[PDB]
Amino acid sequence: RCDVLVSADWAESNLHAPKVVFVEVDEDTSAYDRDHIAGAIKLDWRTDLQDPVKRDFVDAQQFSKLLSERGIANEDTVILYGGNNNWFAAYAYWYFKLYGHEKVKLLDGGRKKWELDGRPLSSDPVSRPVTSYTASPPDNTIRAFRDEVLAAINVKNLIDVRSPDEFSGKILAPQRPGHIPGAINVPWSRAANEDGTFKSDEELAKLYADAGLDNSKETIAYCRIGERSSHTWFVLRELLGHQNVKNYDGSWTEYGSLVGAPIELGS
Repeated sequence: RCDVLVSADWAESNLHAPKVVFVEVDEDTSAYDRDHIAGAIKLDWRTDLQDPVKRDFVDAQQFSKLLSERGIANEDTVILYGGNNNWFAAYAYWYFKLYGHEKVKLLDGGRKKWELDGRPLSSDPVSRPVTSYTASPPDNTIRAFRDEVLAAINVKNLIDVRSPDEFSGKILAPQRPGHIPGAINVPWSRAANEDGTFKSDEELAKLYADAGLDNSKETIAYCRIGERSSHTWFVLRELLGHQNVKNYDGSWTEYGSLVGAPIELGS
């Protein structure tokens, strides 16, 4: 598990280790601007990682430019962590894998566990000398687009990670309500302990088996905009080792607005 996940003790021991860089990823940088893990830098999920105009996230060259400017190199081990339940740090992890970054890990429990453990935080500014990062083209075996999602109904597992009432169609969002036909509902938070850390392999395999994950089928996870489904994608692909898992980043805001798209109601 050390290949994709590191503990808070490991992280605290390796703050200033050679070729290791901590990256805080949240909705805003406002939490990071307050305080952060010593020497960590920041990526703004909204203004750094999304296209400013199109509904997408940055492409290869924009991702390369961003990392180059933040002083991240190809051969760095990247350690991702965040508040809001590590949701955005898992999303960035997914972006890092998409663009072919090999050494990257989630900090287990993210900011929540760091602060529960009472670990030190730095109020100091951080600058890293700019590097030359070069991303690989996207590995779309880990991403799903609308057309393949439509084609995956009754072919692949579809893990809806929204609230039980969004799934059944009782509530639209916080466009059409309901869920993708044949989807199973596993709210993202079932995969997580109170301290923010991921549950064990035993706990997770049972969670998804009970819910009806079919091991004869490949898998797609979805949310509203793919944020909490990143976190589920991480559990399924990186923790449990399922070899064929995609994040449908379009998710319900796209799917629920598609004309003519099949929708199913009820739990």
